[PDB]
Amino acid sequence: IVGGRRARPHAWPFMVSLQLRGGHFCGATLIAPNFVMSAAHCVANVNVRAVRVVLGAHNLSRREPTRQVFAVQRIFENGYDPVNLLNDIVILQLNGSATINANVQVAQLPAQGRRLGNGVQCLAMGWGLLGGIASVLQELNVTVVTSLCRRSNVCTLVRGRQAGVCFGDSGSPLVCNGLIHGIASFVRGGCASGLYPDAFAPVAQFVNWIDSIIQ
Ligand SMILES: *[C@@H]1O[C@H](CO[C@@H]2O[C@@H](C)[C@@H](O)[C@@H](O)[C@@H]2O)[C@@H](O[C@@H]2O[C@H](CO)[C@@H](O)[C@H](O)[C@H]2NC(C)=O)[C@H](O)[C@H]1NC(C)=O
Ligand SMILES: Cc1noc(C)c1-c1cc(C(=O)NCc2ccc(S(C)(=O)=O)cc2)c(=O)n(-c2cccc(Cl)c2)c1C
Ligand SMILES: [Cl-]
Ligand SMILES: [Cl-]
Ligand SMILES: [Cl-]
Repeated sequence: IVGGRRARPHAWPFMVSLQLRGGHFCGATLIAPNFVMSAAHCVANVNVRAVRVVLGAHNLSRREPTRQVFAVQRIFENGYDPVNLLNDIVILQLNGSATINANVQVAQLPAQGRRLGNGVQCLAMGWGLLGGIASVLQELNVTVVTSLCRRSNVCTLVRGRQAGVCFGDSGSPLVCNGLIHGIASFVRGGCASGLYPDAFAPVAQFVNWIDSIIQ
């Protein structure tokens, strides 16, 4: 996240770090005790057997006993298209089930088909590049825009300065009005261009599918 701020510790208890031999590579969102959702591009070409799913994290540089760590048992796909960067969503089934507590909570999702208007105020977040990789979870106020955005995405733009998501924020939730409406998918013009909005997989278009998998 470029131009954001440190989150209060454990402010976003559904926020997940996907890791490979102890190194963050993507965000995800806890959507049931034994499932997270992230971007399909996050696990393209990746050794899924090596992926660790880290719940209840705040500062990745620290040892944090609040953390719970799982392996990925299975992935569920929904028509990811890497050429057009469409349907950029995956569900990762965990090899066990999270202990749900203050620091580890399931996210709330929108209704299937909900579409955000121009002007909706959201929070983006993640441990991605700060302009290297963040140690402390970052959050950022953004505004939904339809200009320079396809109908098949939800896009956001920070007004009046250069700020936005960046590499390693891939897969992270966009929270609007308390609900997870986006999964960070792609940037154009480099991170924080101030020109192209950031694009997210539109979670509300995939809710019936998510529901069918997670119960
Ligand atoms: C910057 O964003 C914060 C947080 O955004 C809200 O909460 C997110 C989780 C998500 O649901 C967003 O869509 C929400 O807009 C805003 O914080 C709110 O601030 C008001 C006072 O302005 C306060 O009444 C609320 O309690 C705050 N909500 C939370 C959860 O902290 C803030 O207003 C945004 N600022 C701007 C200028 O956009
Ligand atoms: C690296 C990498 N490896 O696989 C992919 C996909 C990427 C990739 C490609 C891209 C990418 O290709 N971006 C350029 C781009 C140009 C044009 C269009 S389009 C379909 O609107 O004409 C989409 C994306 C990308 O943005 N990102 C990205 C970077 C920062 C944050 C986030 Cl959430 C994503 C990533 C990670
Ligand atoms: Cl790998
Ligand atoms: Cl709607
Ligand atoms: Cl580009």
